[PDB]
Parts: sequence; structure tokens; C-alpha cells
Amino acid sequence: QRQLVESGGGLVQPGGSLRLSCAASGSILYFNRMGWYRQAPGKQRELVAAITSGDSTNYADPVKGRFTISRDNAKNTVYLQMNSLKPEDTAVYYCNAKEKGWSFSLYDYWGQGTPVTVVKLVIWINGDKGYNGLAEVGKKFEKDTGIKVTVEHPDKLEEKFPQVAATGDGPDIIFWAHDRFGGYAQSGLLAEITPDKAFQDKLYPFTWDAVRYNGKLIAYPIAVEALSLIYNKDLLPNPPKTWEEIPALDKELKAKGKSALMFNLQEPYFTWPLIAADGNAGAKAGLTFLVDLIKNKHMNADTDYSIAEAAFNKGETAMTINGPWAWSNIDTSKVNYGVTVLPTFKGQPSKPFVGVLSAGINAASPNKELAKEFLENYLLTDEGLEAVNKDKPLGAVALKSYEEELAKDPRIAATMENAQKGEIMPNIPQMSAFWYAVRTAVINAASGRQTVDEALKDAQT
Ligand SMILES: OC[C@H]1O[C@H](O[C@H]2[C@H](O)[C@@H](O)[C@@H](O)O[C@@H]2CO)[C@H](O)[C@@H](O)[C@@H]1O
Repeated sequence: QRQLVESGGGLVQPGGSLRLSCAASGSILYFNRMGWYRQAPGKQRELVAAITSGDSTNYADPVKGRFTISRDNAKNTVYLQMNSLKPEDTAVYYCNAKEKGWSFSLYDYWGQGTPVTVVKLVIWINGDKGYNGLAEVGKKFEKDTGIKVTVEHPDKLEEKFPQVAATGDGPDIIFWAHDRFGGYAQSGLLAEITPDKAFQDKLYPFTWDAVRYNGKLIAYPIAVEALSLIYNKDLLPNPPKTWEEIPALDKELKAKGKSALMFNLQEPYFTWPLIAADGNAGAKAGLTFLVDLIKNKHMNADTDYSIAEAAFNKGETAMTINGPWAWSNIDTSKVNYGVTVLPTFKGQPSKPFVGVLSAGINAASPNKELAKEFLENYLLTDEGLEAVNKDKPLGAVALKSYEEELAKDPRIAATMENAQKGEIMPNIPQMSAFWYAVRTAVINAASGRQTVDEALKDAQT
């Protein structure tokens, strides 16, 4: 009898290629039509290509331009050269042949089927982090498996993820501080994390608590993040221990063509430590001080991450407020820097919010088990976290094995100092609305629109 046998089905990276081949146990000359049909999980049959005895080749609009149906009557084989592959292609590919009998009737013949998988691992992480290093981990993953690991860093990913991931595809794995994850969890945008005891035991038990919402693990903890006072040791050997002595220092420095302190005033995460130093009466005190700095022309009105960073690295400002991630760019520059305790306000310390960098799996992802493999066996390893850390520092890693190395770093000590003086952010769904309320409040008071008393009024609502 006549039997069709397909081959060439495997795993590939989008943009890659695959040659399917279907050999018959009889001459293709006898066939009228030969063609390729595909079936994806839970879907109807979809013709992709066909070739008639008359040498005419037809294709479906999705594959048109990308796929070519070929035939070799010597080898008694029909081919499908699939170039520039996409995730929509992923399906079981079947070979079909039709034969007119001697009489009026016809015969349809089918094959076993050959599986084609187009898989890409996509990761969303912020641009201020070590995406290049994260890619080096991803490159080792592809060597040991065959899956592509692209690393993306889009602007406003914290508020682009819940919109895109809900409707569209978005990323497989999302990287952000733990505070944003409760809102994703409530909305149903994250898969439940199920790590075995042995993996679970590799990380500090306090770190796991930050990535828990209603008794379910919603992410993998990576590292603890806290803002510290970054200062130029040459321009300022004995930096301010108090916030209230910065105006004096600024007067001194402005005479020599230099600023005292430049940091990101737009993002409320940077201004919150000063605001929360005393506490309400504490928020009113802390903000009024911040307002007086801009009013006394000590700080610029629209001071953002880039002009603050650049100014410090250039050697224009004596101080800056930033996280572990910012250190590598300073090292690149020729600035003898120091990381220390944040200045105190009204005697009491400035309480910076503490973030736990965490990796979560998108609920609407087909690569949930592949991402778990990447996160556990490749990223959350000594070797894996090292790679990320040499690009842009992670801070105090969640890995137990890294304690000695963390403790040997003076900047980590300063980070932990500030983290103890601060507090971990609750993961709750209301954090988004909270942060927005503070973002507006600080900008309005900074520019000169709303009063300090009226800012806390609108923010408490
Ligand atoms: O600015 C408010 C913003 O702050 C925090 O985001 C931090 C993030 O945690 C850090 O890793 C760093 O990259 O900067 C961000 C602020 O610029 C909160 O995690 C976030 O929810 C909040 O929107």
C-alpha cells in the first residue's frame, strides 16, 4: 500500500528555519495534489501549502511569502521550507496526498504528523538594571536547551505590563520590585510559583515573604534594594550626616561652580525617604524642606534620573541618591565615590522604602515550565547572579550562598544600613494608586502649583 512518512519537525527560534520532508511508498506521479496542513492545540485543520501535478503552488495568507512548497519526483518527496518562523506557526504539521482512481472516484492519504515548535523566551526588566548580564545567562540557557532568551527594557513597563499582558501576549517573565506584584496577582495576571523545598531553601526565608499574596507565592525573590547616599570623596570627604546642613554646604559649593546634591525628583521613590523621616506632621515637615531647597535655588525644578546621574558622574555635583544598580556607571567614570547612610532629618533617620527585585511568570504564557527552569537552574544560582551583578549591581542578593561576598562589599553595608532604617513596601493592590498620588503631590509642590498642606489633602483621599 501507499504510506506517507513526515520528518524534520523540531524546536527553533523565531526568524529561524526548518525543512519538513514527506516521503511516500509509491510514485508521486500518481498523485493529483500533495500538500501540508497544520493543527495547533485546540484548533481546526489549516492548509498552509499545496502543489498539484500541474506544478501550480498555492499558500495560505499567513505563511505566504515565508514558506515554499517543493517536490522531488526522484526522491518521491514533498518538502516545506519554512523560513523566517513565528510563534503563530507552532503546530503539528501533516502531509496530505490525493489520487484519482482509474474510475471516477479519488483517494485521500495522510501521514503521522511532525511537530514544529517556535519558542522564544522574552523577559521584561527595567533599563536601569543589568539586562546585558541577564542576557549572558540567557545565552548559556540556549546552549544547554535550544530556547532563545531575548531581554527587553521598555519605558513604563510597570504600567505597560498589566495592559499588554492582560489582552495581548507581552512577556513570559516580568522583573520589578515586589510592591507592584500584588496588583498583578489580584487582577489574575500572574501564575502561582511552585518551587521544590531544595530550591526554596537556597534563598533567605524573609525574601519569600515579600513575594507572597494571600498565601500564594507570586514571584521569585532576586535581591533587596535600598537607596543610599552616593558621594564624591574628592569634592566632599566628610559628607553631611543631616539634611538640614545641605543648604550651607550648597552655598559653599556653588561658589566653586558645583552643586551639593542632585537626585531624581520626578520619581517619588527617591523623595519618599525625606518625606517619611519623621512620619501627618512628619510628611508636612519633610516635604516643606524639599520645597525650600527648590525655592532657595539649591536644586533644579525638573531634576530627573538622567541629568542627576550625568552630573554626578561628570563631577558637577558632590552628592546623589541612588541604588546598587547605579554604581557600575560611576566606576566607568573617573569619580572616587562613596556610598553611605542617607542624611537624617529632624534628628531621626530618613526612612527609604525597601524593594525586593522579583521575577514573576505571566499567567497568559505557554512557556511557564521553561521559564521556571531558567529562573531556578540558571538565574538564581551563584554563577547566574554573578553575571547580572558584574553588569549592574543587584544589591543584597536573596541567595544564601552569597552572604560572604555581600559582606565583603562596603557599598552593600551602606545599602543594608539604609534598608534597616527604612521598611519593606507592602505588596497590596492599592500601591499603584498610592504611588501615583505621591508622584503628583511631589511634582505639584516642586513646580509651584499646590501648597504642602493641600498636597497631603488630595493624597490621603
Ligand atoms: O518612583 C516610584 C516607583 O518606585 C519604585 O520603583 C523603583 C524601583 O523599585 C527601582 O528598582 C528603581 O529602578 O526605580 C524605581 C523608581 O524610579 C516602586 O517599586 C514602584 O512601584 C513605584 O512606581
